[PDB]
Amino acid sequence: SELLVNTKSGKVMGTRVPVLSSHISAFLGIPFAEPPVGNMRFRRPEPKKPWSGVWNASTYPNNCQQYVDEQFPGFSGSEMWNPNREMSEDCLYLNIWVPSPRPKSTTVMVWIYGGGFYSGSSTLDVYNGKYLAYTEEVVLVSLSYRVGAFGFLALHGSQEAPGNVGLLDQRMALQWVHDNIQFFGGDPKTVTIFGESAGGASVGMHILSPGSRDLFRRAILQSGSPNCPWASVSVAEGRRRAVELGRNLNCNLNSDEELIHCLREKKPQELIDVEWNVLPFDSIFRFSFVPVIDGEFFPTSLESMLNSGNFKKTQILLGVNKDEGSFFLLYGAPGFSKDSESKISREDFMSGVKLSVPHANDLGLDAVTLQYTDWMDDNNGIKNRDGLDDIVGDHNVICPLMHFVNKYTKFGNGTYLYFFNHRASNLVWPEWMGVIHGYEIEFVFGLPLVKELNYTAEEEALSRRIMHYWATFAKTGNPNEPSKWPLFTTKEQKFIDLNTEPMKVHQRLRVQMCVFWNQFLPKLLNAT
Amino acid sequence: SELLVNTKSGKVMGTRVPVLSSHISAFLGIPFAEPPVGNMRFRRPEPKKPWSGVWNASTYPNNCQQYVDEQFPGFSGSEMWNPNREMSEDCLYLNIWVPSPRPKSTTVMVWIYGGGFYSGSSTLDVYNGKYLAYTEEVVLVSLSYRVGAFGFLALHGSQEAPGNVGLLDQRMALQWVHDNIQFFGGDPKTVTIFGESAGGASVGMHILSPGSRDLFRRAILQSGSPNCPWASVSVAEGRRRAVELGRNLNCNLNSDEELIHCLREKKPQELIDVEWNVLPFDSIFRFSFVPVIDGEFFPTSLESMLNSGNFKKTQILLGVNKDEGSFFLLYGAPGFSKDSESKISREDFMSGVKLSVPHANDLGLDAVTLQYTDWMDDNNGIKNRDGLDDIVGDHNVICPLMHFVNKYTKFGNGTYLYFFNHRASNLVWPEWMGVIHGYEIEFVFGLPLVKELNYTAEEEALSRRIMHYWATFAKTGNPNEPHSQESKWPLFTTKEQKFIDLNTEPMKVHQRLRVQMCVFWNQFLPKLLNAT
Ligand SMILES: *[C@@H]1O[C@H](CO)[C@@H](O)[C@H](O)[C@H]1NC(C)=O
Ligand SMILES: *[C@@H]1O[C@H](CO)[C@@H](O)[C@H](O)[C@H]1NC(C)=O
Ligand SMILES: *[C@@H]1O[C@H](CO)[C@@H](O)[C@H](O)[C@H]1NC(C)=O
Ligand SMILES: *[C@@H]1O[C@H](CO)[C@@H](O)[C@H](O)[C@H]1NC(C)=O
Ligand SMILES: *[C@](C)(O)CCC[N+](C)(C)C
Ligand SMILES: *[C@](C)(O)CCC[N+](C)(C)C
Ligand SMILES: CC(=O)CCC[N+](C)(C)C
Ligand SMILES: CC(=O)CCC[N+](C)(C)C
Ligand SMILES: [Cl-]
Ligand SMILES: [Cl-]
Ligand SMILES: [Cl-]
Ligand SMILES: [Cl-]
Repeated sequence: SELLVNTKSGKVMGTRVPVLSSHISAFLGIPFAEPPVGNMRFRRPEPKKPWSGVWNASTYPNNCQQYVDEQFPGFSGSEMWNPNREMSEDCLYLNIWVPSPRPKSTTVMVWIYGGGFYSGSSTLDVYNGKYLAYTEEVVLVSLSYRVGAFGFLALHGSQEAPGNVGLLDQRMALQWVHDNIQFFGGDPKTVTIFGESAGGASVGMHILSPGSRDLFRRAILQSGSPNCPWASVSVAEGRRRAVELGRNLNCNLNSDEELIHCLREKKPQELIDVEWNVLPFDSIFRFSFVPVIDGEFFPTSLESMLNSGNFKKTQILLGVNKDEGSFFLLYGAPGFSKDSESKISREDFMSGVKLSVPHANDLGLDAVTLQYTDWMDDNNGIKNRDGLDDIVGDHNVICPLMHFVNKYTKFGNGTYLYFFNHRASNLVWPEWMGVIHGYEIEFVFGLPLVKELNYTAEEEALSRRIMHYWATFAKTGNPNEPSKWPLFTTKEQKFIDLNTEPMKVHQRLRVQMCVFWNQFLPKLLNAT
Repeated sequence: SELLVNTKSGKVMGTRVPVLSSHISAFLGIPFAEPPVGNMRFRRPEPKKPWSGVWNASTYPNNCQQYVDEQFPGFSGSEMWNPNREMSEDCLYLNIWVPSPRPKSTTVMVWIYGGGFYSGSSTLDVYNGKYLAYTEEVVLVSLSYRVGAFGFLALHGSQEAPGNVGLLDQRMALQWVHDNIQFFGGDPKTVTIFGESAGGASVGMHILSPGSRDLFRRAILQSGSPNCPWASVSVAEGRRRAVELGRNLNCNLNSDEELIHCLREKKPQELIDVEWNVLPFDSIFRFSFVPVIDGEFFPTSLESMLNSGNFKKTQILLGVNKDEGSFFLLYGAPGFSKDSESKISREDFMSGVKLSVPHANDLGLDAVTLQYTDWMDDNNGIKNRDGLDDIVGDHNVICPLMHFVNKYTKFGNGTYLYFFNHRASNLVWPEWMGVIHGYEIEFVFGLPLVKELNYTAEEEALSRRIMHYWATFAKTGNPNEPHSQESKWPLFTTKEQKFIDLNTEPMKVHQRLRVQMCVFWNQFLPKLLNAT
């Protein structure tokens, strides 16, 4: 049947789904690994053992155990990111949307959710893959992976909790696509992995990791890169946090086995409740359990790998949004509120930069401050707000990504950069937040194409050209079909704006600030 | 007889000089100290001892021994600053212009020339005081002082070459004005001291030094302040340079006595020839022999003195010109030329910053570079040229002056700040140099009032209001004339920090003169350089 597919691990029965007055095939909750429960917690994923009979792939799977945001109960702005189904450690599944009739050897796109490595689900409404698969006629896959301690507790040396298992889960899902996508009409030789935030950082890390390189063809990174300051920690820092987690839960800390056995006896919510207690400083845009530079998944430091060109050489398409920092300021910085313009006093501004650059010394903080303060009008609350907004976005997303784009381009086979700066007309967040981190996703997934969501006609057209840029890129390595999106080159360094107005080409995206963040500040903190 | 005056040191005979269809009395070349020659070299000045008969004061005196600029032979733009009289170690004299008929007890203004403490003359044509004294009816005095090694060689400890003697020469001329100016019609209780560049730093130094404070009423500083990076050195650096001068002349360096004795046997031109070799690094806007923080003329560090209010509290009027650094870039920075647009390559831009901030470590250099570089267009020759111009101007003159003004105002009794940004219609220097360091002086001294000089009608008016501002300030401590119709020059307050532009257009009030860059130079950079 069109809905009955035999994979290498067993049979799966999909379901016919409606989409824009038509239909496509959907296979939800297909297991790609053995449930990482009990003694398998913190351990590398194990391939899913074959099963007899037909697997019911008609409904979404459980979401992985994670911290749940309850800042604004009932508010769709924050809740659209929360797990929309039962949470469970048995959460390693993937979803597939296939156009009907089933194509032959068509392009495949694999989505990797973000969420700072401490959260995220493959089942969110905004990640619904039916519109993109249909409109662009590609086989769209969305995977899952352990987040939080469950996926990144790192005790280098141990094989029970080596760290990076969340990334290894992602790899096993890609390995599964490599071996079974052909049975759903997909071409395993033309797979594009794409993700946002932590998902973008993940895509980037797979580009770097030798063990992942052969599992995909091209990549798309949205508002995230492997070198982001929050995306990874050293084995030493990973160990300290892991040990501090045990301490918080009164664990025997005599050895790794004792520490691990203790942590494995605790219930999921017990770990999550103290998850944030292991951070070394008071800060924002910083997460407890993230990937570790182990010398295994990551041969050597990310920078040395980027300078030597030790990574997959292919085509990449990446970009950022206009206001990457607002979301995190709102949750952890004084003076910010969801129900006000949020004019930031000078005192709160100071507090904010400290929170934004926890690792910096006083001289470093003075540098950031001077770099972002207009001394002809320092008591302007709006400028202090926008300034803090830029500080968080530039340091955590934009500049780290530009550093990545410039390094990759020297060895890559084609780079396409974008600057998404369109403010959705039906946004539920306040205006001061601007073009928020993660809100280009709804456009990438074609949400504007559904009338009921009340988007403007201009936004629908915008979403359509964005999906076509992504799809066309996925299948050829060029977002343009034979206004052309120019190729980012080391010399001209061009990029385009992504909004409802006719395309505009620019050069050197926020080069001034990024010179500060990528060269001066690092040098300053190293010398002092 | 207007021209015949008897001072505490003897009689003097002035001369009647014409001025704008009228006339005034001029007393030129009056001695105020003993010739600091022979064994006097490097030593503190000594009061001129009484003389008999009438001293002929109808001609300008000699200029002090100094380096002479021969970069552009025949070029007026540079030569107008060179000595226009014979040089000699016997140069401690002063000139005086007195309105005619002789006033009874009027306002006095004393001019202190600049020149980096290594040059300068009281006799230059641009300092001719007849126009100002005549138009504003004030008694105008022009003093002189030893420059270069002769006036600032410092070997702390010794009493033969203690340092700051050039500053002491200035003080002695002030002591003379205090004791004798009343005989020329001026009020010794109402003396304003004003100077440009090094002259400006000097005025600021007298405001600070306890030994100078009671010798004047108010002060005007033009493009210069005591805290400028080039205006002084530590006793240690002073000794280093002093010893380095001897080494450059095969002098016996076994002791101060022998070192000094050796340097005193040398001809003037001999010291001058190697003057520049004693500098720490290759640089621009840096001079070999300047005032030293000795603990005597200067009780403690200039900064601690400014923070504690340890200085004369009165009214001050100061400011800067739009393009303070162009003059120095032209002379010592690669890529600059008098006969070209001077578009600076990135390579030369880098070299210039190294030159402009010679005391900075690699980190400090990157900081400066980043602060003045538009990374969206880094190869723009013009932006690179102007960027260097701003770097040199902000670091050496503007920001140090803003630091001074903000600290002084916390204790002062009245601050007036200006921003001179008028490019004279008859400038001989190239367009890229803009409003040059020192070119506000011609307006201050009324040169625009003489037709043959070809200044525009609007420049004459500008000169007249500037002279009136200076004089009125000298007389009352406020450049504004009460209940007058003209726009008012507002006071500079720690809170509003107001200042006016000084040009041919109607007055404009602004606030926080170059705060952005000055916060960088006065707060951030020092912290960075202090780190390690
Ligand atoms: C698969 O599961 C869905 C939801 O639980 C159920 O409606 C459906 O009948 C199941 N498949 C069959 C027909 O066995
Ligand atoms: C990609 O590689 C091919 C051959 O390997 C080369 O012909 C092409 O120019 C490259 N494209 C870019 C823009 O690097
Ligand atoms: C003073 O010097 C001037 C200039 O040389 C001269 O004209 C005048 O006669 C001199 N006075 C006397 C009598 O010495
Ligand atoms: C200057 O001092 C006098 C006398 O104490 C005082 O009345 C006046 O307000 C002061 N003016 C300023 C501007 O400080
Ligand atoms: C990124 C750090 O992974 C943050 C992603 C945040 N959401 C809210 C868009 C999921
Ligand atoms: C100041 C450093 O003393 C420079 C004065 C230079 N002139 C050319 C205006 C005399
Ligand atoms: C955007 C987020 O929900 C940040 C996480 C908030 N806590 C630190 C309070 C858990
Ligand atoms: C500011 C000056 O004109 C510098 C004097 C010239 N040398 C350094 C070459 C002697
Ligand atoms: Cl629908
Ligand atoms: Cl639920
Ligand atoms: Cl290239
Ligand atoms: Cl300042």
